[PDB]
Amino acid sequence: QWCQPGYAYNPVLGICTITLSRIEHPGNYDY
Repeated sequence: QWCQPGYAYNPVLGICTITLSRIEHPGNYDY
């Protein structure tokens, strides 16, 4: 299941969903 940036495959829903990292995680995507 290919997922787009800021999203992550969701084997519980059937598609990709926004990851919590997108919310507030400067360290995750500090760049």
